[PDB]
Amino acid sequence: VVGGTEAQRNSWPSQISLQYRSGSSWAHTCGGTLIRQNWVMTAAHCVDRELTFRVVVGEHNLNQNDGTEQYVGVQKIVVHPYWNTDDVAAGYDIALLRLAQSVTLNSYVQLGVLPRAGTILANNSPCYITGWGLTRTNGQLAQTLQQAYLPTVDYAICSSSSYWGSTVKNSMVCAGGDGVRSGCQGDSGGPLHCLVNGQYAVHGVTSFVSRLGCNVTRKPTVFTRVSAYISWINNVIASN
Ligand SMILES: [Ca+2]
Repeated sequence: VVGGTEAQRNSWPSQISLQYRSGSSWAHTCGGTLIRQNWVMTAAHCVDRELTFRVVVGEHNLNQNDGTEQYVGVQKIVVHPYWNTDDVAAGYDIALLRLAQSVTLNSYVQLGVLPRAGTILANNSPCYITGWGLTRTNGQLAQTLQQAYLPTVDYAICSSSSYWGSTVKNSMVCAGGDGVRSGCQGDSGGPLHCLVNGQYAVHGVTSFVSRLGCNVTRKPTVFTRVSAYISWINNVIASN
């Protein structure tokens, strides 16, 4: 997250860190959202590589003992069947991870609430992106979980020529684009939390930013629209 602030440790208890094994250690690669005690929602592109993955819930600082973490292996990966890694613009950037164990819920570890199917946010709706992604274009991962206020940019504006044009689909949510705040590499897969009727829900799964840079004016961060995938999510969980 470029232009973020450090999240309070109990603000976003559904955020997870998706990590891969690298040598004798683990490296953060993506975010995700805990949606069942044994299921995480993330981006398909986060699991393109044939890596050993684990999830950390209750994570705040990637580099220090928080005293709240639960570390759990990924047991099964279900990528959306229409995902194509060389066509992120097509959409379908979503995957579910079944965890090896069911995590224990507490103020640091909660299920993310998803929107009702079909819900589309009005332009300029209030949301926060969260994650440990780079803090500057071509920078480094955050140590502490970051949040940034990224209002939505509706489909009509986001798909206009000076924004994303044809690259954005109605199955996506755009947010931000102010040239200051954005997602960045390592935020992928994590939530866009939007406040509606007094409650935050996870309306987005972070999918992509401009190839030119993270915080580029009129290139809002682009998310998979969770509310387009409610049936898909429910079907996967019911069949697994
Ligand atoms: Ca930690």
